[PDB]
Amino acid sequence: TCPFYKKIPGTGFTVDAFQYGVVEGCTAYFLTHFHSDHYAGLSKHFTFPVYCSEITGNLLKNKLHVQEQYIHPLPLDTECIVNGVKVVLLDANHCPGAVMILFYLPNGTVILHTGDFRADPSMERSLLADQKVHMLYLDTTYCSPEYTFPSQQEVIRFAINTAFEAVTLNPHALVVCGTYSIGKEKVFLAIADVLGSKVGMSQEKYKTLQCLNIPEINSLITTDMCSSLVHLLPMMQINFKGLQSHLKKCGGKYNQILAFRPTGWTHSNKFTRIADVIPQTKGNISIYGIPYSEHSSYLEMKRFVQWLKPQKIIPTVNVGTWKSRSTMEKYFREWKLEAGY
Ligand code: NI
Repeated sequence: TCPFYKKIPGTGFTVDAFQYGVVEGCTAYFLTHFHSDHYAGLSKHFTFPVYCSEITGNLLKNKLHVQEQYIHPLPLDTECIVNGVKVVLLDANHCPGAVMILFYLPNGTVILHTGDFRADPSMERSLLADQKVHMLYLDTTYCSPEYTFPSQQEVIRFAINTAFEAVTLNPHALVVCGTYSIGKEKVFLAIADVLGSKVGMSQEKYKTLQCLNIPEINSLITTDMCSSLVHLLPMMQINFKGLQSHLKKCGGKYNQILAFRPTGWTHSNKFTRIADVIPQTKGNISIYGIPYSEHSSYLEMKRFVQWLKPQKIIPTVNVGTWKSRSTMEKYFREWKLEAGY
């Protein structure tokens, strides 16, 4: 049964609620983004209207085979009427095609559902600037002050400079980047661009990337592994055993691996600056864990909320334990007392 924080009151709508069977009273199912914890339950046998971005709808049709007649893609930043209710989709600054959803209820209440997001000051000049929001359904993934990480731009600077130095020292070094979902494509695209290479990958991953409307993508990626010196592998293979096995398959073209694991936060964040990050090394293999986040840091989240000044907050992440719930509720009250709303 569907939990309350996935239901939009005063509508027939649910958000990211596909694993509960037929939800009683639901006339339209919204999907914020194409990550498995959110789409869990969708398939070619789904027969209710799904509302989403264009990029998400490309993924639903090509990867999950949802039939076209049930996919309802909406343009961003545009007022649309769904089953008698005005909605807007906004860029979530998460993975490709990820949105926040503004619902203008028939009684005058305005609700923002962030989906998954990485809050940014640029959101203060979107269509959110124009009216009051009563209720916020918030991605609380990193809602605690220990969760610090650098900007995406600092992290990409570190990756490009590290890869360019290693390969210029040793033109027979291969770069490998780990992946297990969409998101974080800048990591492997920025490294391949500094090296003058395409990114090489499996047919299944190439298919996924071809759904993402990235400009000039045919110029940047390939299934021809032999022609590429930046390879994408599943995240599970980014370890000394998996990388040794891969290097064997490359037929003596390469004699060293430099590998990247874009994690979110790890506790090595609490002590060390990005500048000071070092790899784990074994022989001719080195592995870097880089803190590339597609979720808000604590400070980014707190700024967004203190700007928006909602009347009520409903967390959508970390909701399963009483300790987590109590921690989050204490920060929400602090924020509100400090800002005065
Ligand atoms: Ni996500």
